[PDB]
Amino acid sequence: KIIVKHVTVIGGGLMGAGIAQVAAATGHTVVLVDQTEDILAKSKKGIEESLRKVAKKKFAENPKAGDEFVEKTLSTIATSTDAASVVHSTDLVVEAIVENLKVKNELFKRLDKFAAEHTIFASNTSSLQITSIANATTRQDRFAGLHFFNPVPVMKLVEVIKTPMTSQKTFESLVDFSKALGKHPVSCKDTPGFIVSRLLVPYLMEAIRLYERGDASKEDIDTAMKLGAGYPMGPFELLDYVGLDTTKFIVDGWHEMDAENPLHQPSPSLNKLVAENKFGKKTGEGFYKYK
Amino acid sequence: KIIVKHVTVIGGGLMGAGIAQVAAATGHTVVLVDQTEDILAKSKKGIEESLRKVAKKKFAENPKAGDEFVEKTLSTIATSTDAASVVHSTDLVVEAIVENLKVKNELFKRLDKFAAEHTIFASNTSSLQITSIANATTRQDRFAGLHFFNPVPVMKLVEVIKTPMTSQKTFESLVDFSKALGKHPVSCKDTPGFIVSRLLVPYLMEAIRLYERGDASKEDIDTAMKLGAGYPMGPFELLDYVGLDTTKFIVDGWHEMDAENPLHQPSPSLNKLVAENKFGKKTGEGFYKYK
Ligand SMILES: CC(=O)CC(=O)SCCNC(=O)CCNC(=O)[C@H](O)C(C)(C)COP(=O)(O)OP(=O)(O)OC[C@H]1O[C@@H](n2cnc3c(N)ncnc32)[C@H](O)[C@@H]1OP(=O)(O)O
Ligand SMILES: CC(=O)CC(=O)SCCNC(=O)CCNC(=O)[C@H](O)C(C)(C)COP(=O)(O)OP(=O)(O)OC[C@H]1O[C@@H](n2cnc3c(N)ncnc32)[C@H](O)[C@@H]1OP(=O)(O)O
Ligand SMILES: NC(=O)c1ccc[n+]([C@@H]2O[C@H](COP(=O)([O-])OP(=O)(O)OC[C@H]3O[C@@H](n4cnc5c(N)ncnc54)[C@H](O)[C@@H]3O)[C@@H](O)[C@H]2O)c1
Ligand SMILES: NC(=O)c1ccc[n+]([C@@H]2O[C@H](COP(=O)([O-])OP(=O)(O)OC[C@H]3O[C@@H](n4cnc5c(N)ncnc54)[C@H](O)[C@@H]3O)[C@@H](O)[C@H]2O)c1
Repeated sequence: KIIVKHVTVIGGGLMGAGIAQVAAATGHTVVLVDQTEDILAKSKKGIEESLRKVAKKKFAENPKAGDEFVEKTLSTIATSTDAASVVHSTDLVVEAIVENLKVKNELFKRLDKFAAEHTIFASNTSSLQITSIANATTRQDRFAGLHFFNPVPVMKLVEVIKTPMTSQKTFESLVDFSKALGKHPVSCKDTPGFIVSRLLVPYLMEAIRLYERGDASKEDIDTAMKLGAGYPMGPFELLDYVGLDTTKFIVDGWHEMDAENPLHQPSPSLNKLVAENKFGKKTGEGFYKYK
Repeated sequence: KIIVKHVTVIGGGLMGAGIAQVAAATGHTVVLVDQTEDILAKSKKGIEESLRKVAKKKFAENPKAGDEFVEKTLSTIATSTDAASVVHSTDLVVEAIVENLKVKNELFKRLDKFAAEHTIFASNTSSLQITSIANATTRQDRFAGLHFFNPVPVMKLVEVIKTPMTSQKTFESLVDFSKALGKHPVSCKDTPGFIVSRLLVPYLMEAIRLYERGDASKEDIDTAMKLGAGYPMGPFELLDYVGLDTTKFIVDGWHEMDAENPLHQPSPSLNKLVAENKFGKKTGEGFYKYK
């Protein structure tokens, strides 16, 4: 029954940075890891811009206590370009790297041999089998799924995924952590896409196909879903927000797992934007352009 | 270009009642039609109850203004059990009856006989091809789709659908009418489900399949979609809200136009609830139980 205090987050992208932010904002020590020192600097800078907003809401009439919160949270976030030299002693490792099974497995097979025994390994994957990633180590009882939602500082949901090997103890800890993070945990079975993604991704593709079919423009499709279904964002806005590259990897993943399923049929327009390095908000341009 | 002023709304259910309510609230002469006098009585009663919730808000600080808004609106709504007696002097007929092609054409074939020459016909259908419905008359140039969203008094979207035969003059009148209702009209191609239904319904079916499979529960699936995607309602809360009968009808229609399509595969759980007459909130029970 380990209490999570020291957290290691691998990947300082859209999800990783946010996870680190929230983890730090709620009094946990965090070590954010990524490829280069430039990347980290960018992630850390992003986490700050995100904290300024969270600032106006918790400390509006208090500018002094405003900076305090921001400085302290950034301070509780250490950075490193070497995972192995950080996970030697950590309470939990939350992986948030490229959506690719092979790459994730290699990373965990490696860290498994460095991290202390009590350490717990968690994948924030959107569409992969926790069991498949977990069986890349010899710590499956301490391996599980811990899925966050973009933007991590806003979305309250966290899907805690147990594999048939995950221990109750591992589970409970991750549950407590989720609540310590001020999030709402929901235990899910280890099925592709879990809940939210299994239902949101297929829907996002369809909206693309409706566009590819020639029946409507992206703008009207977005307007329609927001004013008609009350959705926060149109399906194309959301795609761009989440990242076209990430969406593609998810879909290509499910496609291999079952090519006959017409619901995993990859999109030409999506693949073309990715091949042109237009991943949405990330690169400054996806279906839409951003300044 | 006719200026829609008098509107005959056929169907005093979830949509019709709302369509007549909004039209009334916006200074349009309305006639609400339904099968029996009792049914119309409950409808009118519902619109009144709905009008006050709106009063309590939109006029919270002015009771008189609220009272007058309620009375004045209910006052513009007349009831008749036979639309054929009313259409000869109406500007627009917005049909909002059971989702059934046969039964919709029947109604329109009849009305086409009694309606004034300038009268525009509009179906609020969610899944059927307007061209089909329109071909039961010889008024195709004055026939079109005007799709609203539940609940009508809140949702701002209105899909205005032209068939290849709809006249520009007819289209503009509907757009002007949509705007007069305080809505945001979106011109859509006459294709199954237009925009929103075409994207939303298949998703709702997937949420159902996720459940029948045993992967998760309805409650967690709803929590998951709300907290993770920001949706106003979980899929099951929404199915019950919309009506399981209507939903089932929507899917069966599509399932027959493309039996193999996995998107429109019928649901055992949904069919069984419909058969047991549990259509959702309107019947006091659907996937969930209400008061
Ligand atoms: C295939 C097809 O069939 C096509 C379709 O139409 S698909 C269905 C489309 N509609 C949707 O997807 C529904 C999604 N849900 C929603 O957007 C929202 O939950 C909602 C519009 C129903 C409102 O929910 P809500 O915000 O929680 O309101 P609720 O808490 O229910 O009621 C309180 C407020 O809502 C309003 N309200 C809710 N239902 C209302 C109604 N029937 N009439 C008038 N007002 C209503 C009140 O005026 C009230 O005002 P305040 O905010 O100032 O307090
Ligand atoms: C791929 C997978 O496997 C799983 C995934 O994650 S799927 C994607 C999951 N996420 C969603 O579905 C995205 C849907 N979109 C949303 O829910 C909403 O658009 C949203 C939460 C981003 C808010 O957007 P919005 O409605 O346009 O409002 P916005 O003005 O942008 O923000 C609203 C509030 O949140 C804050 N905010 C938004 N983004 C923020 C961030 N990155 N950090 C901290 N605060 C933020 C704002 O300061 C604002 O606060 P106030 O209202 O008090 O002033
Ligand atoms: N985009 C979303 O909204 C969203 C939400 C939930 C989960 N996910 C999932 O979370 C993961 C994170 O996606 P993301 O949006 O943050 O993508 P991202 O591209 O923004 O972030 C990934 C980060 O991984 C880093 N990285 C790659 N290989 C690495 C390695 N070996 N060691 C350290 N860092 C490495 C990259 O430099 C990058 O900064 C994916 O598996 C995705 O399916 C995405
Ligand atoms: N349920 C929704 O939320 C929703 C949203 C948008 C559009 N729609 C579409 O709008 C239509 C309206 O559905 P609804 O939710 O109001 O259903 P409903 O079951 O609540 O209302 C239907 C009404 O039609 C009446 N009716 C049935 N046959 C009739 C006939 N021959 N002549 C006159 N009246 C008749 C019934 O007495 C009832 O009051 C359907 O075509 C549906 O596809 C439904």
